[PDB]
Amino acid sequence: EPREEAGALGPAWDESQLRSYSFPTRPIPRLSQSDPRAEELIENEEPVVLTDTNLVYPALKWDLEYLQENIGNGDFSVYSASTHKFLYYDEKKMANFQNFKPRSNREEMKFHEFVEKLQDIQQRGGEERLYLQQTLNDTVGRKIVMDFLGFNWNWINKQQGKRGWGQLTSNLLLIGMEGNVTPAHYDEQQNFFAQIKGYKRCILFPPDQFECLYPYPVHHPCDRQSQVDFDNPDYERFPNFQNVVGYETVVGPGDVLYIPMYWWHHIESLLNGGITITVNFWYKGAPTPEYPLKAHQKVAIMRNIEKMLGEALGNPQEVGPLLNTMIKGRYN
Amino acid sequence: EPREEAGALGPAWDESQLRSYSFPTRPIPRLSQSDPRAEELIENEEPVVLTDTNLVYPALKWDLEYLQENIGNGDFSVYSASTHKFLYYDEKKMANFQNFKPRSNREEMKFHEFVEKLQDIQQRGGEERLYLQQTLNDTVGRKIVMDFLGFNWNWINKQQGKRGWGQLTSNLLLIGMEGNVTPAHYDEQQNFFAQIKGYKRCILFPPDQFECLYPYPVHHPCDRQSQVDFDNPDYERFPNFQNVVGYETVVGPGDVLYIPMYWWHHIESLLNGGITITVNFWYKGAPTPEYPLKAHQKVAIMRNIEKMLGEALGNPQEVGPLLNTMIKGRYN
Ligand SMILES: O=C(O)CCC(=O)C(=O)O
Ligand SMILES: O=C(O)CCC(=O)C(=O)O
Ligand SMILES: [Fe+2]
Ligand SMILES: [Fe+2]
Repeated sequence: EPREEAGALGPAWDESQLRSYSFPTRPIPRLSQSDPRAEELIENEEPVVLTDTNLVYPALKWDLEYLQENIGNGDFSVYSASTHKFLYYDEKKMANFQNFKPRSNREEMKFHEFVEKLQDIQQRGGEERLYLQQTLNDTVGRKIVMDFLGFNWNWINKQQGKRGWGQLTSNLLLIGMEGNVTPAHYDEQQNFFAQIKGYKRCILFPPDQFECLYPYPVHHPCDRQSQVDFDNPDYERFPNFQNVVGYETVVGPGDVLYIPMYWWHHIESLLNGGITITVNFWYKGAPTPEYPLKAHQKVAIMRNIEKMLGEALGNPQEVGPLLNTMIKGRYN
Repeated sequence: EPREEAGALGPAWDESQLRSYSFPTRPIPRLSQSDPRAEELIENEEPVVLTDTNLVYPALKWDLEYLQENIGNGDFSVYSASTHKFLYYDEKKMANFQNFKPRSNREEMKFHEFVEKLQDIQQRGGEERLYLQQTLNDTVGRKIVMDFLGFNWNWINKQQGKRGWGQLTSNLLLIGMEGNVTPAHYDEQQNFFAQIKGYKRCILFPPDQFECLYPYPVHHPCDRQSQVDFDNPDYERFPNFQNVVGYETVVGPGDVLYIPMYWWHHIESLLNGGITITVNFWYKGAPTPEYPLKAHQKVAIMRNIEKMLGEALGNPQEVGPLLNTMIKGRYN
């Protein structure tokens, strides 16, 4: 049930802003950072929303105006799409699937250019949608650097330490239009997801739901993304999608979602909620050291078998046929 | 068409002695050892019957009486079976498939004991069948050693040399009753198959017919044997068996069949042809050094993936499910 905003400013959102899907979900716990339960959750690689880390306290004031004035003159990656769905794809892998035709394009531009584009679409009542997604780097301005420095490094570093995680690989800045969706996928890094402006509905599925989510082949540009269209699931190709069960939540300014490595996540900017801003924190996972193996370990194994076959056969497209030959009449 | 025996002793066999199966076959070439064509065949790992190598010239006189008198007092492995089919199984792997119940048993005995058993069955009109299969070793007697030494090492060593093969790992002595069958399987060694007494129908299928022959899982005791019952093929489980095509031949005393590594072979002692004697020569293949990959290389790859998964998951029985999870909805 939607939380009330302090000061009797009313419900932060309502049901009508949520997209409707075919599967049930349970709530992800929202807890204080001081609550031992949060600590058990993270320890065990289960999601949790922290409500009070102050992780990006200084970024709460960010909006387009402030960012345009201060984020520098560096290039920003902007995806454009004709649907609300921004399926991620890896350009490096595009050669090996000539028949893949992306639904969204990436364009490099200056922050002011992005803002202007956002302005033009609004005014022209256009249907185009944009999603800025760009790693924060040295080109940003002084004030931003001040802000960034003002993040609660104290708290997150301890987190990195307690969990034996690896280094911070990056912080992605995501600014998106209301209604935008990042379709379900998994990332090979641990992620603290810091919501700053707007609200994002986050739907997660644990690693052991691999059978239900049908990730594209490792060598395909959509490696790590599910093949199922959540808007119109095709149960013939993907029958187990009828057994999927999610953990969901809505994060707002100030909240931090722990999205544990290998957990599937689907992320949507609320309908009619205005733009959203988020900053994630991606850490390399801890080192691979016991049976029984954990789901994510099995996932690792499967990935590796695909990669090995790819290399050994000399053509990733040969991977499927070999696997089929391997199991039909033998293991299926 | 059956060859005529020298001296107008008539046809060495006839069609009625051949078991009938569902698939077509073509003849394997019979050539003289001096014929360059044989040499191209072996070079290219394709079967050929050599008619004049004199490889086991001294063994041609062997029969049960001579062997009993001279083969020593060592133990001999004897398989017993209630069907004409002697499916091979690897006792080391029996633990991991508690539900496998072998159709034939192995019994260790003295050659004279084997002979006696053969005598008792005959006299008692029994239906039991035996197949002696035992590697030739030091315990054999003087005369046998003389014979063995009299093999055409000159010729076979050159063969080993020309093909860069590895060492002779062994020579199996196979003595079997008329009608006995070794069901189709593949061996990971190069094999010169030297027929000595009786006739054996040999049906071979090249490595690229893997999809048609459905080998048991690598960790199963029947690893390397086809799962299809050639006598009553189950096309629902094994639909591609309807596309299988063999190379066949009948070897007799003096002939040598080159059964190249990874080639499937099915071997049968002619109905009503009396006992058979054969000696094989197994060499480790040459070393693994280019695309496109050869069929047998793909077979190697598949074997290895199965072995790796086995070890990595800690339970071979977990191998199938993982593979199924890997491909369904993804590669199939
Ligand atoms: O917020 C989004 O739209 C995507 C974020 C995401 O997928 C991630 O941080 O892994
Ligand atoms: O002759 C037989 O029955 C079996 C021989 C065989 O399978 C082999 O030498 O690989
Ligand atoms: Fe992600
Ligand atoms: Fe064999």
